[PDB]
Amino acid sequence: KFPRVKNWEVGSITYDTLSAQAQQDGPCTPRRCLGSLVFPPEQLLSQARDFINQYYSSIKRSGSQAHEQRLQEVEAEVAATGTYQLRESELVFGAKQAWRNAPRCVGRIQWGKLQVFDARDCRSAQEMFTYICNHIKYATNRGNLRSAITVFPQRCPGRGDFRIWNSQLVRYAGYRQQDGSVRGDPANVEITELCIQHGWTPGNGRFDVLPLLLQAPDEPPELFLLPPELVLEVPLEHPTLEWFAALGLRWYALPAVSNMLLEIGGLEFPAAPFSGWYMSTEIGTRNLCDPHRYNILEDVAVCMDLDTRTTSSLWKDKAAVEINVAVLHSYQLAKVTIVDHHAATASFMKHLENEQKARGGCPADWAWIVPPISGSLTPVFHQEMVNYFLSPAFRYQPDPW
Amino acid sequence: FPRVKNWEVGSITYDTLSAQAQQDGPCTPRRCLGSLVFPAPEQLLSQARDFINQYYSSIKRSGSQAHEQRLQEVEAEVAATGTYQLRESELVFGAKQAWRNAPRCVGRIQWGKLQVFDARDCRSAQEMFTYICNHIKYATNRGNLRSAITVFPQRCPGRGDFRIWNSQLVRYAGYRQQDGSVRGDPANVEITELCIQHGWTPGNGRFDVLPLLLQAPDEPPELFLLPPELVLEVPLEHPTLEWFAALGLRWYALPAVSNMLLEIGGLEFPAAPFSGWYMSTEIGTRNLCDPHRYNILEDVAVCMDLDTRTTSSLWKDKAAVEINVAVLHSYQLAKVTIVDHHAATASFMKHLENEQKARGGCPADWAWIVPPISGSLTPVFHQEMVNYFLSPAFRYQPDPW
Ligand code: HEM
Ligand code: HEM
Ligand SMILES: N=C(Nc1cccc(CNCCc2ccc(-c3ccccc3)cc2CN)c1)c1cncs1
Ligand SMILES: N=C(Nc1cccc(CNCCc2ccc(-c3ccccc3)cc2CN)c1)c1cncs1
Ligand SMILES: C[C@H](O)[C@H](O)[C@H]1CNc2nc(N)[nH]c(=O)c2N1
Ligand SMILES: C[C@H](O)[C@H](O)[C@H]1CNc2nc(N)[nH]c(=O)c2N1
Ligand SMILES: [Ca+2]
Ligand SMILES: [Ca+2]
Ligand SMILES: [Cl-]
Ligand SMILES: [Cl-]
Ligand SMILES: [Gd]
Ligand SMILES: [Zn+2]
Repeated sequence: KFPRVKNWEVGSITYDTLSAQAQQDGPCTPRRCLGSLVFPPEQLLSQARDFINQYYSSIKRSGSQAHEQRLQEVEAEVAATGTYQLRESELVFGAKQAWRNAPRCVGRIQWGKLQVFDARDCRSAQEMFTYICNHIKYATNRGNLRSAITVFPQRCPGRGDFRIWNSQLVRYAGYRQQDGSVRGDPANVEITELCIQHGWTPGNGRFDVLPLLLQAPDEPPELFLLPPELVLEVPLEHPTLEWFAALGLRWYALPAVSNMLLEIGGLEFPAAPFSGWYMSTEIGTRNLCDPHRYNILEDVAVCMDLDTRTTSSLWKDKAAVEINVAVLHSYQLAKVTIVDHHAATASFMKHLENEQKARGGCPADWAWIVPPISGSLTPVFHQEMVNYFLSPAFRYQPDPW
Repeated sequence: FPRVKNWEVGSITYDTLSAQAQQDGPCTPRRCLGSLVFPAPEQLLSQARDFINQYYSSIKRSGSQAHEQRLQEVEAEVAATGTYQLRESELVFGAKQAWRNAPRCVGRIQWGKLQVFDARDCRSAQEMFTYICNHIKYATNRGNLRSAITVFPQRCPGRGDFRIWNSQLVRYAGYRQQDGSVRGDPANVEITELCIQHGWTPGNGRFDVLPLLLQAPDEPPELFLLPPELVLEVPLEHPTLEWFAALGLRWYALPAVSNMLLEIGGLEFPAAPFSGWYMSTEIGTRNLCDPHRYNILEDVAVCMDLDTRTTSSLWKDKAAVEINVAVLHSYQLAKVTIVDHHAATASFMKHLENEQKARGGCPADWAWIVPPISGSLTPVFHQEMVNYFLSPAFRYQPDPW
């Protein structure tokens, strides 16, 4: 009943006893596995009680007098108002745990180091924009990136929601044509046409930084431009292919995801943007080489004078590696924090070891932990994993439109 | 029915075929175990009936008098004897269906092209060896590789099974060095020590072809030496790195898995070796660069004058790509069939499309279908997959010792 977990490189065996505490059900059944799919009152009280019990257990104040007082407080608040309020310390712990619980995050070695900005007093999109700019400023830190989350007011009944319509704080526009294709990032064609309708006059470049569509409850969203000095970017060059710089490729320093819902003790924060730093394959492999993203692989291979008319020359593999080399080199030259996929998967193995001792396992999504190049060259390829949902959690949520 | 999305193209299918899954997998709504490597006459009759229905469906004669008579014939034989015999045509169809149903096989575009050798009248380990040698001869075909399976007698009560103890017909010895290390292939250390145990004089090279341990019913295994002219091998060289040839690397032409159980209509064939041809990442990435296999990555990188002290030079990725290049170049030079991971995954995408039309789905294990290098450079990375167990099937089975 406790799954056996084997590492095939070393032969080590562990047992995931944590999977028993999985609060929610995932998409798989004994009949069929859907692990590869991207998108798989008294009720509030039971989740709220569960989280408080987690928190006090985690500070060794379990069952003490402060534990019961907080339990009765949430009872009264929910009866009085329909909801309740986290103490600032509970919010901090709950955000760290939602990161710690994210099965698809290879960066969780860092989970204990997260700057939490409490923006639960926010109202209006103008204040929203100020909190976000402070977050971006703090997290970018002149290239020495620091992990941070900003928590905007929770959802509650009768009232609208706070939403960041952009999937990330920094996104490059994507524009379609009468020739059908996209110039810029195809991933952002939708948010680009939304920003246009809500005021923004569009650029025409391959890396036009999008504005922010920030939404206060019930109010339509307001359009905000980001101070260019706030948005650190890294122009991409290669250490030995001197023509690589002339492709005009660039990427931004700060990955800051703004469209996920943070859930803590049954509360729901539809706007809680978090940022850390990049793993280099996210940029060099997925963002630049995916067929449905910038799709630059063949351009680079033509410049490397590779034989592209036969798959078996491995021209795709060679071009991809050099693009990832360029990313690592360009970020290091610019003194912007970045981690290559070998270092990051090595640290995730350590995190698996630490979590086994900390709580008897660790939820992990193999398909997302294994890097998209050089999979089996990294230790996580050889590591069996168990995926399950724990709360607090980061969850997907529907688009505000 | 599970909705299945391709994220490159945006296309969407529903896997209705999964609803027919017979046997249960390892996953539950509470936890996904999809990344784990190793997860009475009445049941026989329902399995036989289903298989007979499958056969008559395949030849577009469902509900025909021949269909009904054959069901009654199977029913009568099971009632009288507790088991039954396949018709030859059913054996051929069942072996092809078992390949078609194998979720971890990326080469299933070929599933209709399989030479089925019927060895169900085999009576001794010596006759086994003759049947195996003819298989290797046929399938190797002096490098123009042809897919084939040889089906030895089914399991039946009151008699031991036929078994091939070796995991493949052609395997390199793995000599347990006394330093706790291994000379040769570490995957084959167990079968190597059983070969010596049974009287084989061992070599000391890194690419010593193992002898076969063949088991006739109720008989200890017997040792048989493969004729050297029957075992086609490919010396490994690199098209532009001339020193690569001096590594002394080799691999064999013919991948012929011999330790899986073939299951058709509830009958079980514990010895049914099958062979096709290699996808190059199997040799170049896993067999040569896995840390727990030949583990040549660092040595090749040093010969390439790469900086092996920092991960961020991507020296592992660069050496791995050249080793895969050497494998593809060397097999092409030797005129031995091989497919690269780009072509194989593209053909697997056509197979998924064929199977969606033909059967409404296709069982597929994403973790095994995505190649171990350049995963997201291949189209299967972006394809959601549904994993489930259909029959006929190739199954893992316990080792005979
Ligand atoms: C600090 C260094 C970090 C690194 C190197 C890192 C790395 C990654 C990577 C490579 C992914 C896969 C993303 C994709 O493929 O689209 C991911 C996913 C994720 N990360 Fe981390 N991350 C870091 C920090 C954080 C932080 C601070 C949080 C939240 C507080 C976080 C929460 C998540 C979540 C929830 C996902 C899942 C997203 C999804 O399911 O789509 N990560 N991370
Ligand atoms: C025709 C060329 C073929 C190619 C290129 C191919 C490719 C592959 C590859 C690359 C794997 C993964 C192996 C590993 O990583 O250990 C695999 C697995 C598998 N193949 Fe194919 N294959 C071919 C033909 C066949 C044939 C003829 C059969 C049987 C009649 C077959 C049945 C299977 C099965 C059952 C597995 C699963 C093995 C396991 O779970 O350990 N394949 N195939
Ligand atoms: N290091 C980081 N990375 C990272 C972590 C979590 C989430 C993300 C962003 N995840 C993108 C998921 C995604 C990718 C492509 C497409 C897409 C859609 C249409 C066409 C083509 C592609 C859609 C989605 C969302 N479904 C990045 C960090 C971000 N914050 C702190 S650390
Ligand atoms: N193209 C082909 N390929 C292929 C298909 C199916 C199975 C295989 C062999 N799969 C080996 C799985 C494996 C890998 C490593 C280790 C191991 C064990 C201990 C130490 C180190 C490694 C053990 C196993 C088997 N459990 C190859 C073909 C084979 N027939 C026709 S086509
Ligand atoms: C279909 C498949 O689940 C999809 O391509 C996944 C696979 N693994 C991934 N892994 C990461 N880290 N990020 C991703 O977006 C994906 N995409
Ligand atoms: C732990 C993990 O399941 C294991 O390393 C798997 C992953 N995917 C694989 N894929 C293939 N084709 N072959 C393998 O042996 C494996 N091994
Ligand atoms: Ca037009
Ligand atoms: Ca008969
Ligand atoms: Cl990104
Ligand atoms: Cl192999
Ligand atoms: Gd040369
Ligand atoms: Zn599953």
